[PDB]
Amino acid sequence: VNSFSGYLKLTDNVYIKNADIVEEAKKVKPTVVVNAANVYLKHGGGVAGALNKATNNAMQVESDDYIATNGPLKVGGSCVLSGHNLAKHCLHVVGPNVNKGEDIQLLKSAYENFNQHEVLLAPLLSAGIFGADPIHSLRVCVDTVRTNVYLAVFDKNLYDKLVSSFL
Ligand SMILES: Fc1cccc(CSc2ncnc3[nH]cnc23)c1
Repeated sequence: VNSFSGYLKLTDNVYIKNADIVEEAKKVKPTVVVNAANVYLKHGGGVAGALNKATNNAMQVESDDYIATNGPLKVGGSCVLSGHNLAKHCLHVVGPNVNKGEDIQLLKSAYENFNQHEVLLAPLLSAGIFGADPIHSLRVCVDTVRTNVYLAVFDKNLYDKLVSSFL
């Protein structure tokens, strides 16, 4: 039993809700919140810009030190950093950005990072400003993640389409 509330159950392990991931994180304080990161951990917009803003830029400060030490992530890769005031940990996951020409096949590799964590609050990877089809992202999530994932979908219209079209 966990503290996530109001989710529709899609499969044994995947759940979905129309919610703002920032407000959802502030309420649940999950062990892991997933960020829709880029390889430079530059949290300018989309989910990343919103999560970072909610931390009063502390996420960005921590991220800049991480990059200065370790260099950029790989597309499809991840790193674990602090969750600041939102969660215990933030798993920064880089899905392919279609608006940069990146291989959509890397979306499965990106979701594989979720399997290192028993429970996560997450957005749909590569959706939104990353340019991929969210219906496809949900399919890859369900077919790749085996741990318990609670997906927050900000746009109510998109949420209804994802549910109604789910196989
Ligand atoms: F549109 C809104 C309305 C309320 C709050 C936010 C910030 S969080 C966010 N931003 C972008 N994509 C997302 N997918 C899941 N959560 C998010 C955005």
